Amino acid sequence: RYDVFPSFRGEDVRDSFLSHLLKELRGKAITFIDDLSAIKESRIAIVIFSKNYASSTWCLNELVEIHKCYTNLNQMVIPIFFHVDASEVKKQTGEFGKVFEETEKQSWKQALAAVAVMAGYDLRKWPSEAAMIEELAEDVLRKTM
Amino acid sequence: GSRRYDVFPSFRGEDVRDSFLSHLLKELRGKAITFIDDLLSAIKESRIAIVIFSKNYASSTWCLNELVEIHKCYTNLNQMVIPIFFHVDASEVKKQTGEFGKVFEETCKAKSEDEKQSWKQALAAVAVMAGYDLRKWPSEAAMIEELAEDVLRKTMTP
Repeated sequence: RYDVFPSFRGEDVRDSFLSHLLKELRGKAITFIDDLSAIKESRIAIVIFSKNYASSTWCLNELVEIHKCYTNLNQMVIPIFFHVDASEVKKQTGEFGKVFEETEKQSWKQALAAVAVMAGYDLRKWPSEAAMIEELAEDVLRKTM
Repeated sequence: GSRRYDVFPSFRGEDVRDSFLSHLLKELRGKAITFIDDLLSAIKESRIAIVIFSKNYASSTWCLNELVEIHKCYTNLNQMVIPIFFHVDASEVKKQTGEFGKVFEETCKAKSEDEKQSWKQALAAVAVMAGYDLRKWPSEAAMIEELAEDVLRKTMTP
């Protein structure tokens, strides 16, 4: 059905980083969902790890479902690391750890560890949000044909 | 036909060999990542180029010719290039401005305008690629660890 499923905490990214990503995707004719069982129906899951991704249960459970569609459906998963250390996502250490379960639990740690290591986009390695989002759209678009 | 080296380090010794480069190479060794010991013919023989931009990278035509060649292999042989910005800022390398631009400009005075255009194109193309700016990492150690894991994954590419 869909080209992309986005998993993100709205408070961190919806009005800003996400709007730019979705605009670039749209302009490349990438398909997604305009606001949980839709994940199955999506070829690519773009996961936006932000500072408060670890505070939402809907986020984490969305991620577990994304992880299941990786292992069972060969859903491709692209993690974005948005002002968030990727090692802290993988190891639930530091700031991101603290937020993690101030908030089952082991299925979560398994998803975070699994997706954190995949080929992704670390804003800290990129000159700008605009350029990173550009590369991400071309990677999704050639990942979709 | 397999490539002889995982990594080709392109760097300015005077800046980095005794310090930052020795730590990065130890980390690479520790993950069984191969690299040449020190020349442009080796470059095409490497899966990954790590370009360490430092203050005096700009002052060495051997580095800049290395960079032109890395660029050629990036577009022609699908070579992966990782830039590192070691106490230079990326846009100064990308645009040849400020400190870095000044050293670069001093270097070009006795050189082909043509060569110079090559150097500018390589600098601009590599400087915008995703990479490791030390300003954006907690420490050299932390950055080198992330870079080495990155390089290791990239050796899983077919």
